[PDB]
Amino acid sequence: LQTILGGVNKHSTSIGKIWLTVLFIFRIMILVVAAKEVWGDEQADFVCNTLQPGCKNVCYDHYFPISHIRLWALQLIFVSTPALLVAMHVAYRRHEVRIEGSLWWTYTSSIFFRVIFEAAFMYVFYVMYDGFSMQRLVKCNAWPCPNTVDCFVSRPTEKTVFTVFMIAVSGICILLNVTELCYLLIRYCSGK
Amino acid sequence: LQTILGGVNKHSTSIGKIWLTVLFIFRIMILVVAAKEVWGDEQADFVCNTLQPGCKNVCYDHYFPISHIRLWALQLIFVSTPALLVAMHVAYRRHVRIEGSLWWTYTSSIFFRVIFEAAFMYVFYVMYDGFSMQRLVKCNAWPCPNTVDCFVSRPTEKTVFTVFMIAVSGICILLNVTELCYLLIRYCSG
Amino acid sequence: LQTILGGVNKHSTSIGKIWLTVLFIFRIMILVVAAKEVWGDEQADFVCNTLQPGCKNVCYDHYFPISHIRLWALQLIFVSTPALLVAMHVAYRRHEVRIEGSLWWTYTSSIFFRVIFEAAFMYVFYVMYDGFSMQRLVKCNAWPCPNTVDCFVSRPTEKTVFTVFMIAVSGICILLNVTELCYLLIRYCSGK
Amino acid sequence: LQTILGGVNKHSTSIGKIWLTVLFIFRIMILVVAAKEVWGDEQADFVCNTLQPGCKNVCYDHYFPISHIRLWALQLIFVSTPALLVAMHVAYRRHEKKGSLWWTYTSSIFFRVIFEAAFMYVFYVMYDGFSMQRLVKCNAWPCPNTVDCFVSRPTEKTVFTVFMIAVSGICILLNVTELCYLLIRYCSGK
Amino acid sequence: TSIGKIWLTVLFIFRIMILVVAAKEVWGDEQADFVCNTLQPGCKNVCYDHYFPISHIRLWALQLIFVSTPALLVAMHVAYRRHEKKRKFIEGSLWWTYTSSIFFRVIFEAAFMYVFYVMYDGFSMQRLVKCNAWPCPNTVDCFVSRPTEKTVFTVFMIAVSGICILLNVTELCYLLIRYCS
Amino acid sequence: LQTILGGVNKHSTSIGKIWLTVLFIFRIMILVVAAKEVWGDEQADFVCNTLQPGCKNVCYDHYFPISHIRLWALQLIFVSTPALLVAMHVAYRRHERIEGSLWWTYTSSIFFRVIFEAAFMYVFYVMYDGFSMQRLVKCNAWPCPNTVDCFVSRPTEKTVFTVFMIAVSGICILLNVTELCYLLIRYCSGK
Repeated sequence: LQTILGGVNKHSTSIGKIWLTVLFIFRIMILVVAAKEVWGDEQADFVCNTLQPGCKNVCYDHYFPISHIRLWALQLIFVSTPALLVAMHVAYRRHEVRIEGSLWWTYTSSIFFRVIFEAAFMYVFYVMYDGFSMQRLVKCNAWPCPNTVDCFVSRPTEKTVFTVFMIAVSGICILLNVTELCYLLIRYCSGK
Repeated sequence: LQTILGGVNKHSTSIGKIWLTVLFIFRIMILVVAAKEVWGDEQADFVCNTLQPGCKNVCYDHYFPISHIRLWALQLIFVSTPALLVAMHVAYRRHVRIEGSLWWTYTSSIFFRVIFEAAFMYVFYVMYDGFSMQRLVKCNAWPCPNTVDCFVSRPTEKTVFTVFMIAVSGICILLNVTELCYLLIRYCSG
Repeated sequence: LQTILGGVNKHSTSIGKIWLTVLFIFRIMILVVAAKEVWGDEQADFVCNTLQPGCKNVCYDHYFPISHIRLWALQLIFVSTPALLVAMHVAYRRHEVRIEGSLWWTYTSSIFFRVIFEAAFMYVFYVMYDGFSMQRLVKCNAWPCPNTVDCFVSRPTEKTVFTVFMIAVSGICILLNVTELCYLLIRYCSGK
Repeated sequence: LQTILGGVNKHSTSIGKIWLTVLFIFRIMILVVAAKEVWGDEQADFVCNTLQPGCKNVCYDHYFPISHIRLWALQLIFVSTPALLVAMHVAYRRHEKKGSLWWTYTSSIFFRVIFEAAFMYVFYVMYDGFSMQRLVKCNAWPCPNTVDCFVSRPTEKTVFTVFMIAVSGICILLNVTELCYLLIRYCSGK
Repeated sequence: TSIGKIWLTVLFIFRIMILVVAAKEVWGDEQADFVCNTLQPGCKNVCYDHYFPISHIRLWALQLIFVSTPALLVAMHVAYRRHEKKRKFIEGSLWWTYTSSIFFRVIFEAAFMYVFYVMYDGFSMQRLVKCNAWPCPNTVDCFVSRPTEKTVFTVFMIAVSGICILLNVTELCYLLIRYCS
Repeated sequence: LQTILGGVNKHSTSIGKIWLTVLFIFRIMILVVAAKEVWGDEQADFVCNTLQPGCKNVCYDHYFPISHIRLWALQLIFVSTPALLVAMHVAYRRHERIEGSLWWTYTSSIFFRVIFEAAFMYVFYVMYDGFSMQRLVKCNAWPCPNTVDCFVSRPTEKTVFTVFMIAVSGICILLNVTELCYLLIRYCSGK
């Protein structure tokens, strides 16, 4: 683990070291050591005021098609890949940190992909969960529930706090990446 | 784990680097980090509208003869085996260019991976009549009286991860197929 | 773990190594060895005297918007971040423990940030939980609970003991950090 | 992990290295990462159609005197012991100096065949075959007359049982092959 | 000797191996599925406590810890004497220590083996336990979880423990044969 | 882990290595491999003969204000702290027999270990009125009506492990005290 952090650390620019702390210290550690157990009882303590068998199963599924923690884990995997794909290609090309030559296209594309992956996952969070605040009460009318059934979410306030934290840090990583693009564009295209 | 990956990563060709990345970061990490706890309550939260004792047991067993995550773990072990068999056999002969007797092993090893990957993709489709999980399963196996209604836990999340794994597996098939294109053009056309 | 502790402790001053012992041995170890499993049944054995569905969910959420251990985990991440940020920037300059030059500004700011983070989290603990004692009984009247219902907290006394222990150690870490600022401000501002 | 596997790998014959992969990657991995959790709810989800207290306890105990995964773990420990003994004895033999190897190596292979066959035999006799039934009928005290009990995940347990039995049979053939190679050179080679 | 290191350490690793990867999960549900035919609150708590004052696996864990110490105490005494002599520079004494540690291991192995027999009046676990401790009214029938699997692992641990007694005794008599001769 | 164990093992006196083996193999290993699973169901299997909601919660809290394993975990951290702090203070001077300035720190570290062990042993006695756990506790705290009967989980096993930890701690106190005599007899002879 130290080698992986050190290996990525030694092959990054000035801001590329700041970006690595924001990813490991906050996105990963908070997801692992603080937020994973907040969502542990997400369906166990989902409570619906009904006597209909199977009503709770389909109402929880309707309102949480994918868990927040599963969405964040997918985002972290998608974002860490370009940062390490450029390293694996570097080892291959070297076998056969300033930016020059062919590495310029790979590094710039990797920065571009992370911005796209960041914004896409942030947009999925907003659209799917119609905001970043979790409600105490959800009203569900999917079959087999009769009419509209009241259901109550487990730990809505604590999940809102961690949702705001994850979204805000993701926005910071967006700003740090578009800034790095500006520096590369100034040095290369505006440098001419 | 880091040492094991380093051995496989070093002894690979140009495409084999991309294939190794797709295998570890996607097949393994999603299965371990994100998919494993989705299937945690597959039978605990399986709910059947009945009063018949034992009806839930036979009904869950009918519609899920093997879990999705258990089927994916078997696929990973079978796919990862030819890669490590090549390394073990190569180290034995010592006691990346492809030439000599190692050519027959490498070409065969990739061929097995396509067979294993497509076979497990076929079993997924046949056993689960598609890649989309349903909310409701109807059930008439003994001792369930007539047809009973049963409800699946987290069907939408399970579909999302199923679609992801099938799509990534399809990518791995194409990468292995293109290897046989760059190996037969070197041999048959040369 | 040994390398990370070995890396941080080497690049530290006299008191700054005492501060590392109070952080690792007491804040981290108490949190993960003892305190974490004290809070494991926090909502499972939250008991409310009522027959209203969903009333337990909203009353627990009202009185524990975020768990104590989750608050402490976030505090430890924030407090330890400036120390590691200094280490990462130090390697940046060397590839490009007396305090001199421009390293003075980074070290002094890192100490200042840690005091602010420590006091902020200590302030949030007091405001959110109206003191450092956990009560046996909470009275809750949030919807959909009818009138006011009686709810009972799990292990309030053990949680009070660990809450006092964490606050006291955090206050000690504040005192050590303030002392270090006094030493540095003697050299520079009092020197003039 | 890497060191223990690496140590046993370096001191082995041509076939014996094929035996190492078929033991670790398949016996241990399927047992650890796929099969152990399948048996996790074996008694929790065991359901008996009765109102008699204590009837579920004795019926499960009657039909599962020892769990499949516990039986496989014991077999893996016993099968891997002769290889462990050889390495420990070989290190001691080197220290004493600071033919004989042939006798220990042949005997270790012999014990592995006996241990594999004995455990495979116990699986057959104890569970009257390799297929798990959905319904067991139990009349042990204190169950009144005969009660119906339902097994948890019988189909998934059958799939893994068939898998471990088949891999074990392959191991027996590999050890027999190595046993014949040594016999032909020494006894028939006179 | 050959039995002194190879056989004794392998049997020790075997006992640890059984305890962790096999035995621990067998006892994980000992009180959860302890079932008593009664309606008396607290009756199940005191009946389980009466018949299982300490769990089998917890007793085995104490055995393996106590059996390990005489060897470890020998190493500390041996290493300290060598280093202290080496630093000062900058057999006969060991023999009375080595034979003592072997003697202690026999004593510990037999003492724990005897405790197993007396505490559980045998090595076979029963399906049914009859309990009459307060507050249970009259005698209450209670049912043990997985008694057959627990008997199989008990036999495995006892038999391996008894072999270690014979191996330790064999080495002890071997030294005392030479010492007298 | 071997670095931590090796570090303390290397820098210790003749008796200081005996105290080290009785702390790891017995205090730590038994707390980790045997004791923590004994206390796992301490409140889940705590049973009270009542129909009053919340009565079980306050009765368990009254009679077990802090768990035995949590009290032991705190004691181990406090007892092991001075032994480590010697190394950190020693390594500080090294990169910048007992004699010199080390004599005052080592003697003080021994002194704190005895005080911490005695304080925690005293807390165990005062808080839990002896070292034997009872099967039945009578509780009358609000909201329990009158006095209710509550039954502890695994009281005999907990008593067995409680006796073992107290006995080993008393052995540790004697070992620390005997090292307080070897150091003091040398200076007393000098006086």
